[PDB]
Amino acid sequence: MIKQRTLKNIIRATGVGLHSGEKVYLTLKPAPVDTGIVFSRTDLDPVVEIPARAENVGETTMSTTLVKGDVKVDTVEHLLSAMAGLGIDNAYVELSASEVPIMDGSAGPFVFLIQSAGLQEQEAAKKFIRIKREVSVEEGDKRAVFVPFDGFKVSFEIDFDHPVFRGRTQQASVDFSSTSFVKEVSRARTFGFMRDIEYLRSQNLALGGSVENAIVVDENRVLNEDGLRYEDEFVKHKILDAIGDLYLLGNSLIGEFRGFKSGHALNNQLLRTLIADKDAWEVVTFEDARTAPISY
Ligand SMILES: Nc1ccc(C#CC#Cc2ccc(C(=O)N[C@H](C(=O)NO)[C@@H](O)c3ccc(O)cc3)cc2)cc1
Ligand SMILES: [Zn+2]
Ligand SMILES: [Zn+2]
Repeated sequence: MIKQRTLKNIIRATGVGLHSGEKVYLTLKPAPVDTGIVFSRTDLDPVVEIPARAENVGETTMSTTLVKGDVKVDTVEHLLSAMAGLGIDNAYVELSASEVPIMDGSAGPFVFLIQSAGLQEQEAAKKFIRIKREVSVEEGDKRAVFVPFDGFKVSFEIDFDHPVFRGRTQQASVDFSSTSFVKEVSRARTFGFMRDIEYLRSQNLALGGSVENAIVVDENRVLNEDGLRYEDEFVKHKILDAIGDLYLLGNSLIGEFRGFKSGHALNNQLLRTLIADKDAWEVVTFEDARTAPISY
């Protein structure tokens, strides 16, 4: 059977929150079968735990934020993308502050941490959510869709008209049958438009942002001197973001996500909308890994 996966060892890193600029200690720990990913604010007394599930996502302008009462864990999407990409079912994530460290702006550092902790197979069948019927949500010209697919595929299109984006692909469709999440998706850095980052900074936000953790573009050019890690790094980061947000379903997906100018809010709306309709999905396991449309 395809087994559930956790970490072999506890592993740690430090960084700063992108939004808050606050130094934060991060700890990844093994967890028992059927735990899922659970965040813990260990700085608080008592310690507050928030399961990484769609229903616990709050309403914020930027990034995916988990909430329980007045307690938050901000910017969970890149770490969760790495967890999803490596097929980690169960883990505890301890944080000393209200935001996951931004690291280099990609999922790469979290992939590195997870790999370094080691991968531990557990004695229980891994559960998958299979999309049975197409479900969609929209807001203006933004659209997010789950489509049935015998495998795992993430497609995304952005639609920027600014000169800096002219001629760029702005679209990608990744079938993970033949694409490596680690090598071809995980290192895509977050990005922002200079005018928008200026606005955030004027409000004392984006305090942790720097040339070391984000690609900055103005209307006409990429400002980062070194260029891009992938030729289509921008849309690849949107795909990274979607994979992280989708992991709030609590299980790996058998299906396709299609995003059109979508973001964290719409991604979460899609999850809640899918979850509510039991005719549109089912939970499956694989007693024979060879008969599975995916592999970790
Ligand atoms: N010297 C110096 C140099 C640089 C800086 C800086 C900075 C910064 C920044 C920043 C802020 C917010 C985002 C952001 O939310 N990006 C989206 C994202 O990846 N979410 O996970 C992403 O999905 C997104 C969402 C909307 C959009 O229009 C573009 C990208 C990213 C980056 C300060 C000083
Ligand atoms: Zn423009
Ligand atoms: Zn992102």
